[PDB]
Amino acid sequence: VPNKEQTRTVLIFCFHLKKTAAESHRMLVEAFGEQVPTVKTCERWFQRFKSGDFDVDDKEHGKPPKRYEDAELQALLDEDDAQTQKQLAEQLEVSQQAVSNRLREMGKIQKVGRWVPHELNERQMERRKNTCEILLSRYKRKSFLHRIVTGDEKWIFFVNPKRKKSYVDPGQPATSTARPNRFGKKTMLCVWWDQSGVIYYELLKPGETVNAARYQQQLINLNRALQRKRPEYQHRVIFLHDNAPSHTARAVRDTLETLNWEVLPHAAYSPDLAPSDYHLFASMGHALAEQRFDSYESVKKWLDEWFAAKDDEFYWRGIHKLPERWEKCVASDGKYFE
Amino acid sequence: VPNKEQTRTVLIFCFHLKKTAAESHRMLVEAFGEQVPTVKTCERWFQRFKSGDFDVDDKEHGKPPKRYEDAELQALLDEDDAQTQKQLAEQLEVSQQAVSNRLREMGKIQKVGRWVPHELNERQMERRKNTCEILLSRYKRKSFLHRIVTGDEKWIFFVNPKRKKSYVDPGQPATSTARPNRFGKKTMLCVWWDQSGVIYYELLKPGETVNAARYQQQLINLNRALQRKRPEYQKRVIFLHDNAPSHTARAVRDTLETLNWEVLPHAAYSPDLAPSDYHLFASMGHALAEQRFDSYESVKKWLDEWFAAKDDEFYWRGIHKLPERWEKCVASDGKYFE
DNA sequence: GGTGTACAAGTAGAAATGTCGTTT
DNA sequence: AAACGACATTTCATACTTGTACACCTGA
DNA sequence: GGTGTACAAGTAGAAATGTCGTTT
DNA sequence: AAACGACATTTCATACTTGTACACCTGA
DNA sequence: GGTGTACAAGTAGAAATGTCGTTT
DNA sequence: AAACGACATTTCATACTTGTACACCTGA
Ligand SMILES: [Mn+2]
Repeated sequence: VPNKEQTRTVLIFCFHLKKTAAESHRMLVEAFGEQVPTVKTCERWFQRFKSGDFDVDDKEHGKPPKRYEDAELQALLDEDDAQTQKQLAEQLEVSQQAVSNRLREMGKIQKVGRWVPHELNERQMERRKNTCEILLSRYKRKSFLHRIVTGDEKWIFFVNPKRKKSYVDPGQPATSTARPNRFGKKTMLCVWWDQSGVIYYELLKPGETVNAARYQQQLINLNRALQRKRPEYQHRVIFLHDNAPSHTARAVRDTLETLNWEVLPHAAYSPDLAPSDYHLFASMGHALAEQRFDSYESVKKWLDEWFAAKDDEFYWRGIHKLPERWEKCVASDGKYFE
Repeated sequence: VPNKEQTRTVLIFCFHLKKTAAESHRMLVEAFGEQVPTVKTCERWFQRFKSGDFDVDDKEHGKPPKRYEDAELQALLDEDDAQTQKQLAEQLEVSQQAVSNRLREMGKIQKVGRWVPHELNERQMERRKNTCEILLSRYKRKSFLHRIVTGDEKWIFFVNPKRKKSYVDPGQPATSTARPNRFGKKTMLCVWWDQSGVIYYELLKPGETVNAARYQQQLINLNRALQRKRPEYQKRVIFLHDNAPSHTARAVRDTLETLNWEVLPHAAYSPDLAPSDYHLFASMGHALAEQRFDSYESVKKWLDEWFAAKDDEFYWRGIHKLPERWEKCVASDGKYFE
């Protein structure tokens, strides 16, 4: 019993025995029986053998012509990056499943885009670009991160749920989780740190506020802590903090200039330029997930142990990111680079 | 110039030509040089050939043993539906990447869990069960949804941006979307409806509260418009609304009383049980995406086009889902059903 | 609810053959 | 007998169709 | 900033097949 | 020469391993 | 975040006397 | 002494009006 590939094989053999198409065909018919290609099909193959080959495959058969070739659909994404298949479909005369396939065929894949801090304003942009521009220049004259003490303030929710993902067979419930309350128990952490470590931090008790007055207390307390912790700030201290309604007030301005600290220029709506946000907290967020301290002091034991178990260089890295981190902001002409 | 399979193909041929084993090797040598398998394999082949040769394949050869039974990685999931490969791997005593593949080798895929309105108390769970049980029971006796009228308030943020997702080559960047302001401008929509459509609705001026006293005023105005829009009730309106502290006041309960409306019992923390929520706003939830509202007059404008644009089918359907919900709520024991 | 995607199955052009009369 | 030349036939990966499964969103 | 999943390339047992001396 | 039978040797789809690239979260 | 209803705990009358007149 | 009426003065007893705390909407 034979096959149309195996058949071709035999004929390669029958050929290499110096045998004619005819005396080859009648072999086949006697070995296998009457259902076996035509003499004409043997003669056919013979001609191909005298050129020489293993015709492992047929050459590609006939096929429908493409209704839209690649470079066309590619030009649609070049217009607008993120349209839906249903929707490039309409522009291409073709169905949806149709579009899915070629997208799969091309190198393409869908990814969920990034969240950006806030909708920036054409001024607000020139304003960032500049600060970045200025600070960066002033950097290269003489590095000053070595001096720089920075700080911010972030909420610590008491329970931090996040949706659980389950490995299950298609069409089954994946493990579901109950919503986090928006108006739930939460403290408020404010921490100041420098390139070496964490200098001093307060944990404002549940339902707590930071007012022009409050901040000064902290500021002065920070310095109190600073004296003994960084033994000898020869080199004047450089203070980087967000333009909160509180920090921006004239009351505090006075309390700052009297400590004589330098305030580093800062841009509105720019947490992506502020070490505490994009590096220190960013770490913490991973570390806080699925966690729930039920007591205010459990938060403190956690914070205390967290900072203590942090590496030393981890902070350095954070702070030292700043320069090229600006070089980026300016390369965007005051955009959010991501 | 053969391989080991074209080799069985020639020996299947030479077999039928009544050539002996050692006979076909002589031919095999002169056709394809001294480059082929040994006599011994021909002999071997030939015994197979004598009683159903049918080499469909090399019959499966050796392999390393498995380390964990498929069904043993399974028992891990029966414990925790939602683990990470790294984490299973560990208990399996084996590599993440290893586990990665037994997951596609078995059926399993990964899906995100539901978010669920509340961590439900042992009691609150049966508070629900009952109320469902209860309503579902009178429904069994005779449908009464024909005269059930319901409402609930819900927020309409002025800007609501969705995170945009995009088709791009691997490692290329997505599209980025500017975060929503946690607390921008928002109007607060109070709406009431029955199986025939929206009865009445008000759109509260941004930052507008709804207090025991203000609610009554609405209720009344609702009823005022009810005798007009539904003259049917001149010839018992079942009111379905949530245990809101505003809707729950001594004053309101006593106001409602002398309107002579029956208030359907409605279990606390049960928004999946109240049509307004799971059906009306849910329809809205979608058609609000990417939308912007420059002024409060647009939101009026936008509300009407929508409300009037939906056919009675849509509403009737929404209310008529109630029984199959209660049916569910009951044999879930009051747990938010899937 | 409402949407978006990708599998599942269908329904349409050259090569590889087949048929048949012609050439050696 | 052997091979060819010029038709018609049959073969099958392809480019698309519709139908629809089912992940995930949506109101809380 | 940290973590989680899949693609890539590499490294470890019985069938297929080989070598040789026996048996007809 | 043809075949076997017994003992040694080569072969390959397998089941894991390192490497990884990369989509995403993370912080406002 | 909003709000409202129950049960505080704290800051606002109607009976206790207290001090006078009296007169005999 | 001994009465007993006016009416200031000093408690005890309810009608207040903030106050704490728990409930239910909900959702960075
Ligand atoms: Mn801040």
